[PDB]
Amino acid sequence: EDPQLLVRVRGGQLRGIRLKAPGGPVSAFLGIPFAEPPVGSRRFMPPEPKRPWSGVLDATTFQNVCYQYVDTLYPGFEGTEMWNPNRELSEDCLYLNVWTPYPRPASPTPVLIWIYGGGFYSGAASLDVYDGRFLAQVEGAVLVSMNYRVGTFGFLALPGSREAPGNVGLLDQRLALQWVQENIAAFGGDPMSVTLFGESAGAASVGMHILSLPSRSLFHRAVLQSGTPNGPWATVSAGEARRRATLLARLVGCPNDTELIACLRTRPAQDLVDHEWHVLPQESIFRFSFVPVVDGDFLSDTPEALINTGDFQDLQVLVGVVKDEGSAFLVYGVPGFSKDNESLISRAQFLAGVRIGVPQASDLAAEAVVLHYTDWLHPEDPTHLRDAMSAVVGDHNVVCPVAQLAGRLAAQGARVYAYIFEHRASTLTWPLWMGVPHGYEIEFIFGLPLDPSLNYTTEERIFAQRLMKYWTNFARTGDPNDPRDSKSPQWPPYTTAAQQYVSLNLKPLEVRRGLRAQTCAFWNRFLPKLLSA
Amino acid sequence: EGREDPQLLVRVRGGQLRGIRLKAPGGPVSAFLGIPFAEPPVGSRRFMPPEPKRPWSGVLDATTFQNVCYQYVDTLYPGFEGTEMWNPNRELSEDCLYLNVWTPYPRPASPTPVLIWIYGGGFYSGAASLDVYDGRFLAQVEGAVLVSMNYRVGTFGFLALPGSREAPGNVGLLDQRLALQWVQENIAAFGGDPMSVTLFGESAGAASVGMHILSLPSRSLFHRAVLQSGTPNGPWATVSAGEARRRATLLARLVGCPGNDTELIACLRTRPAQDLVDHEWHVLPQESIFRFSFVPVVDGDFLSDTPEALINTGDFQDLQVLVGVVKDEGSAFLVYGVPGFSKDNESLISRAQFLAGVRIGVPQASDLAAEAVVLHYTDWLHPEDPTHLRDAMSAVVGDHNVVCPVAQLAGRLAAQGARVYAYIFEHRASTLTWPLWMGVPHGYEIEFIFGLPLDPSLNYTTEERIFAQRLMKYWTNFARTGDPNDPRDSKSPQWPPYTTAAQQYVSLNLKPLEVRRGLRAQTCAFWNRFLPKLLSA
Ligand SMILES: Nc1ccc2c(c1)c(-c1ccccc1)[n+](CCCCCCc1cn(CCNc3c4c(nc5ccccc35)CCCC4)nn1)c1cc(N)ccc21
Ligand SMILES: Nc1ccc2c(c1)c(-c1ccccc1)[n+](CCCCCCc1cn(CCNc3c4c(nc5ccccc35)CCCC4)nn1)c1cc(N)ccc21
Repeated sequence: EDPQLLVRVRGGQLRGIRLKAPGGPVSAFLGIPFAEPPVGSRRFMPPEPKRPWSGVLDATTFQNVCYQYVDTLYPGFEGTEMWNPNRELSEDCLYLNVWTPYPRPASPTPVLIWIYGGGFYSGAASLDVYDGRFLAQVEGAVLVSMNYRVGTFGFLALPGSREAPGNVGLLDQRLALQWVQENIAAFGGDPMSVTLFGESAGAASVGMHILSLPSRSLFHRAVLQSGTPNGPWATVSAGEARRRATLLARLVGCPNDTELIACLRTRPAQDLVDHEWHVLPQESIFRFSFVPVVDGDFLSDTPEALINTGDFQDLQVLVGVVKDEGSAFLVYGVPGFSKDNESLISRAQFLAGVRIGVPQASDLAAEAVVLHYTDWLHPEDPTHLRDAMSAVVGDHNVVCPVAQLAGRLAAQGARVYAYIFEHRASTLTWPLWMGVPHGYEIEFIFGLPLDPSLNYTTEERIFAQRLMKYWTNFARTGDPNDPRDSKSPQWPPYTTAAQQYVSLNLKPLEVRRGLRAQTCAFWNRFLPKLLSA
Repeated sequence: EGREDPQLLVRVRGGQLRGIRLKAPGGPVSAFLGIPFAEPPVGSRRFMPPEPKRPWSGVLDATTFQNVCYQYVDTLYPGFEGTEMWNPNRELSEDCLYLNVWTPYPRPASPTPVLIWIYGGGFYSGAASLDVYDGRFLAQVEGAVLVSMNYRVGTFGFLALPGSREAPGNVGLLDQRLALQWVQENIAAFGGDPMSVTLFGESAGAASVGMHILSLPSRSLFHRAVLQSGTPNGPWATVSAGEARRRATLLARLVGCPGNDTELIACLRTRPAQDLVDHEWHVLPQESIFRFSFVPVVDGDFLSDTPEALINTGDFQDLQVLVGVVKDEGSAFLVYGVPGFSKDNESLISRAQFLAGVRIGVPQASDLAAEAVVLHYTDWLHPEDPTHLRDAMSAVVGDHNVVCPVAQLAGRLAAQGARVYAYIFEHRASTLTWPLWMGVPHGYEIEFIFGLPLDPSLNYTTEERIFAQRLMKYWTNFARTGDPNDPRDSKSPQWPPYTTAAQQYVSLNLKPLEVRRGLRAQTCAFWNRFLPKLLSA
């Protein structure tokens, strides 16, 4: 029995497993319960802390993935399957995983806590792209990820009710955060040095933790990759959630809130997932049925209100986007798009595609979008029309909300660093026209190209190393710059005056100004005034 | 008759004229200045359509420019060449309907292509006698017959009670048409070809050329057209019948005229010319720049529908147009109403002065539209930078009034069978007295088209002299053939037609012709396609 793989946490003894990383061994503790399984009468309810256990809990293995929709658009295809559950689905899924160096760190080590994306309807901390072994081995980081409930199970809300208050998936994350505070020292983590990081919905989740006071004493720094609490998709109003929850009930035979919720709780999990999409108010892409709600509790006002009025002086934030935020979403509903062909679209297809990417837009607002995104020298050119449709979706959903947050945090005293990620993986299975799609930086940050068997290029393995350094340096210090590297160029902070950001690609850091400033002026300043009237 | 130059005696429908041998650098030219083409539109004829000049006995002396039509005289900068050069340089009179003819000397043995100039000045000012409109150079160097007319401006030209007998509107355009009919009947006496007549004009002159293109009775009087920095469509060149009624009535009220149209017009008639000029500007509905009180009216007669509708549905297969703009259409308008702007300092404005400037530059915008304008013109990297704000103000005014209205004239005419040629003029005169920040202001290419730099005593650079010769060649090549390109000249780069598919136009500067694509395509899609729709809802 290996003494390095035996840990005593607050609720009992754990046994981890030594994993092999290319440069040496790592200690992994997989599938640690941090909450009472949210099953039966606990469905839709806030999580409760996990009861103590006897003897030694087996923590050598990933545990169930929270019950969620499984993608079937391209069955067998790697570009989609890599996001699909890789363990058994179950409502019994409140488990976290910890990777540490081997042997366990000698002194307290910065902790990085990963929160997965998946539109708040999917994701798992067990996916191959979130593998913590590389960051633990190379940078000596303690890396943590938690499963948290998604779709109806994490976010179905009848706001104001006791038994479905909304946001329980965010409370799952928060409980994992407290678990880290209480237990990470046992693993050689420094609970005084926790950095959240996340992508897509995970990034929005990180942002929500920023904007919720009870979460604020559970971390120091945050990294938001391709997502934000503000923006069109990450939240819904109380009114809208009540509507969706009510409508879902109606669609599954149910039936006051109590009666309604009790009958929802009698329903098989797959019955809820079956009808999950039918509650969206409009035909759309980049919209999700069950997402955090503005409840006046976890979130005391809209993310927009909270970012305009917050005090962020104590905060360090790393934010960024990938080069092609919207391209991969187009094949999930926009007529004319497929991964299997070059998706050259007509102008008609372009206006039509816009009403789906900007579901809330009036005829005028949509016209405004089309006019601002048309290339007036070749208005009919099908490659630009395709690329523009992709940029409409990316800008509206990710880039401009990010610019807005970077914002914003900078204006209210936060230290902010921003990037755009422009390297396309040589191993990528989506077609070339999609460029560098939403989600495709993650493998680089986690250090997957260091696994010689995945055959990334040599250049990409160097690049992954640089990225792991920025992230862990940032975790360590709140500054992504290498504090011993006296040869340039430096990653400067994002400020509202200079709006400086960096491109992460194969070439050395390039400093740029304005994160599509002109385009985001439209989306953040003009579009809202236009929908108003 | 017989002691004077036998080569300066010509007869026209109205009688005998004596003109004058003028000196140009290359040699002599014949000029016939001050030829009456209409009965003086004075007295009971104020606001009425012009009546054809009645024949005279004896030899009319045609050796000097004649009266300028009654108009506002600029005073913002006394003694300053930049404003004075546009001010009247003969006496102000309602009796002002005269035209001018420059021909080679001796007059051409064979019928020569005719160029007809129509001056600009917002429809409230202008004169065919200004130094910058001097025909001698085109006449001498290009062998051109150049004709230019006075037409009535301000109230006298454009004050209208639409539907009435006594003030039908558009009479200043009718003055211009009467001069065109005069060229048809008489220009052969000077050795001009009435079957080869080109109109050309800048600013309001260009809009006038455009109205002639759009008005059927005018279409038989000329044969191509050149519009410099002006269009008949756009926010300033016309007014609805309703709005013209409103302005006439308000001005009537401001000069103490009180209720049908006959009394009202009779009382206006009545008023001293100077009193009308004194109150002209007071009828504008909002605080504004690039708006003028009395302009062509959509009467359902001269203009059968709005210019916008006429260019969308007209057939233009037989038409050849040269159109274009200068680099800085709006800059010189800013000193005439936008707080913060002056000719005597750098005009570095604040962000507040910009939002305030937009409401004046786009007087018709709701709050929403003005916000769109600001958003589209702010540089979001440096949103408070006073140089950019200054230059954006200029661009807003220039884009909205000239560049983008030109941009469709070109597009619509080309979509509908015209042969169109397009230019942006980018050379700043070395002699210019406006400040540097104003760049190449509205009106400042005319000088070069007319060949003024060929006058050695004017202090233009040698390259400017070559430059003017080129432009003159382009313009007269176009008059001559409908094609600015030199047929003979294999070497020199070619000026392609403007098409909807390729949107080609040329830079006119000291460098050889460079072909560019899309005339502010991205920005003009805002003003011509989006702004209107925003202004509805
Ligand atoms: N006929 C039906 C019935 C039910 C559902 C349907 C369709 C669909 C659907 C399938 C194909 C086309 C349109 C719609 N859907 C799917 C719509 C979801 C579309 C989002 C897919 C997407 C695409 N991307 C960008 C590229 N990278 C990723 C992904 C995926 N996940 C992630 C997660 C994190 C980061 C990146 C990433 C998953 C899919 C592929 C690419 N992110 N997310 C359902 C979903 C439900 N929750 C419930 C029911 C149904
Ligand atoms: N207090 C008063 C009283 C009466 C009038 C006043 C002001 C003004 C005014 C003057 C200064 C500032 C604001 C308003 N105005 C306004 C006149 C100013 C508007 C036009 C100025 C302008 C500026 N540009 C651009 C530069 N190039 C030119 C010009 C001018 N003319 C031309 C004509 C053709 C081509 C070019 C060109 C004239 C002046 C300066 C430059 N063109 N025109 C009046 C007008 C009237 N018809 C009657 C009365 C009054």
